[PDB]
Formats: sequence, structure tokens, C-alpha cells
Amino acid sequence: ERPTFYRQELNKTIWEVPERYQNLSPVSGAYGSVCAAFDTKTGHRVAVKKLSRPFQSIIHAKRTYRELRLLKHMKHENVIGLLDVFTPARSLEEFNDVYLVTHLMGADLNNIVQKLTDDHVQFLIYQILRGLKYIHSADIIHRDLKPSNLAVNEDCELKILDFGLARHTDDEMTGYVATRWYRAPEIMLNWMHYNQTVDIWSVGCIMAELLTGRTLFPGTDHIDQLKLILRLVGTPGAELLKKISSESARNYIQSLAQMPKMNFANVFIGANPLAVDLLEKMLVLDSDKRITAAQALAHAYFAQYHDPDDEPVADPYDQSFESRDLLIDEWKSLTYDEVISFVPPP
Ligand SMILES: NC(=S)c1cccs1
Ligand SMILES: [Cl-]
Ligand SMILES: [Cl-]
Ligand SMILES: [Cl-]
Ligand SMILES: [Cl-]
Ligand SMILES: [Cl-]
Ligand SMILES: [Cl-]
Ligand SMILES: [Mg+2]
Repeated sequence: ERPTFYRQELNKTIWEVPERYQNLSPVSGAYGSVCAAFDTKTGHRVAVKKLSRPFQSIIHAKRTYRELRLLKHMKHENVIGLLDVFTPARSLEEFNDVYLVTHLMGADLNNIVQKLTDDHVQFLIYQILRGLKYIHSADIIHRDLKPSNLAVNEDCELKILDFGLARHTDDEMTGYVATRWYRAPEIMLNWMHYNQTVDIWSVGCIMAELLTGRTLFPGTDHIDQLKLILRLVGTPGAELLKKISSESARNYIQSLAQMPKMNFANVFIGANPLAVDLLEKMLVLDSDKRITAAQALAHAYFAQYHDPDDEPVADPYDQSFESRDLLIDEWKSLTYDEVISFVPPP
């Protein structure tokens, strides 16, 4: 049966939500227009997001469908999942607003990055790689792993956030900005068609920062950041240069004086030698040669947490819709079907 809804004025608009959600209070806009609430059916504090103008254009309608498909698929301890999705509409004809419910995040990794022991670094990076093995097993690329997208609780337990939101703009990536400091060079500079290996570069940047307390590559712009990267890992050899499909980018790279890879034990002074070894296998310029998430879970650095019988993979994820061309009302009807078919977790 359909639940009873009630109305309240929040975040410049009228929110209409099922009675089970009580004590709504606005909560930053990085993940949308969000309120905290108490869910009386489950006893959890939750985040309720009301989508802004979900079906105003073809691009917005497809983005709404993409976010709902991604959140409905993710079922893993180290990844954000969907607790509920609802609309006050009683038919497709009156369908206009979409609301998403997730666990309420308290702190992200920025706040922690506290005096972190090496045991803390082992456990946090282990959980990121466990979640990433699951994400990559469904042929999803995260593209934006960074400390503000990692939720952490009091017991050091971690979840990965940021799925199905708007692609980052050119201006968001300009200058001295954390949204670019964790990006792999081949996607920062559009060297080539990228793949899931970009996410392992991001994990290496995060792990270095937990070990030192400092941003690894805090570039003041794209070019300054590339110079910091190449000083640490060395300039590319002929094998990688061949793979840079952009003739323009390949030509700029060759204008730079050649530099050897640095000694990571002298960069990360005093760190666990096993941590140094793992960083050298993540922060490889040629993405073909980076360690994978599944391979990294078996690295000796994680020996006290690794359990190959408790590192699950995902059900298959059909993303054929991504190459499909549809009208606004066809994306809207697809979204409506996914709202009404949702089944809550056990
Ligand atoms: N798309 C993401 S990650 C979220 C929606 C509502 C809360 S988080
Ligand atoms: Cl209810
Ligand atoms: Cl969750
Ligand atoms: Cl509606
Ligand atoms: Cl960040
Ligand atoms: Cl798949
Ligand atoms: Cl699917
Ligand atoms: Mg993002």
C-alpha cells in the first residue's frame, strides 16, 4: 500500500515525504538539496535528497535515471547504498519530483586526516580497495576518489560516496583546487581513452597523504601539477609516449627535460617499507602497468585484514542505456519504473 505523505517547507521549496521520516532539518549542497531525518521504520538517522528540476532537459532527465540506477545497484559494506526512493505522485502523468534516502554521513576523511598510526592507514586503504574491487567488478569507473568523498565513522569504518552526479566542469578543475589534485595524469590532460585504472592513481594519492599529512601533488594549475607528478615518477619513456593518442599532448611532453623516477624511501621517510612498496606499484605513469584493486588486496601490507572469502564482487550491471538516445518523457518513464520497482534492503 502507498504510505501517507505530509508537507513541510524546507530549502526554499515544499517537501512532501512519507510519515515514517520525522524531524527533517537541512544539512552543504555537494550531493544535492539534502535534509537529515529520523527514519522511524528502521531507527537510523538518514539523509533525504530532493532532486532539483530532475526532468527539465534531456541531459538532466538522463542524469536522474543514471543516479537512480547506480544507487539501486550498489550493495556493499564499503559503498554508499540506497535505503529508499519515493515520489508523492500517484501516476506517471503527475510524476515530477524524486526523493532519495541514504544513511546520514557524519564526517569524511578530510576531518580525520588526528594522529594516524600505520595500523590506521592499513585499515582505511584496505576498505577503499575492498569497495573499489566491488565497483570495478561491475565495470563502473568512479573517476573522483578524494578524501571528501570517503565517509568515516568513529570506529574507522569507511564508505565510498559520489555516484551519478553532474560531471565536473572546466572551471571546477581550474587552479589550486582539491578536485584536481587526485586525478590521474591521463584524464587530467586528456592523453588517451581512460579506464578503471585511473581510480588506483587516486588511491595512491590518498594513501600518501594519510602517511605524511600533506597533499601529494598540490598543483596551482594543470601544468604545475604535471611538473610535480613527473618529478616524483619520472618523465615518460617511448613506450608510453606511443600510447598518448593526442599529438598535441605528446608534443608538449617531449619539450620537458628528462627526469628519472625518485627513490620513494627518501620521499616517504620513516614509513613502513611495505607501504613504500605498495605506493610504487600504484603511482605508475603508464596506467597499463598499475596494480589492480584485486591484486592490491593480496599485498603483504594488508596481511592482518585480507580475507579472500570476504571480498565480494558485484552482480552484473547493464549500462547499455548510456549509449541510447531517448526523449525527455522516455527517460522520465524509465525513471518512474525504477522508483515503483524498488525493494528495500533486508
Ligand atoms: N548520488 C549520491 S552519492 C547521493 C545521493 C543522495 C545522497 S548521496
Ligand atoms: Cl510512512
Ligand atoms: Cl550505506
Ligand atoms: Cl511528484
Ligand atoms: Cl577532498
Ligand atoms: Cl558488468
Ligand atoms: Cl543490470
Ligand atoms: Mg565528484
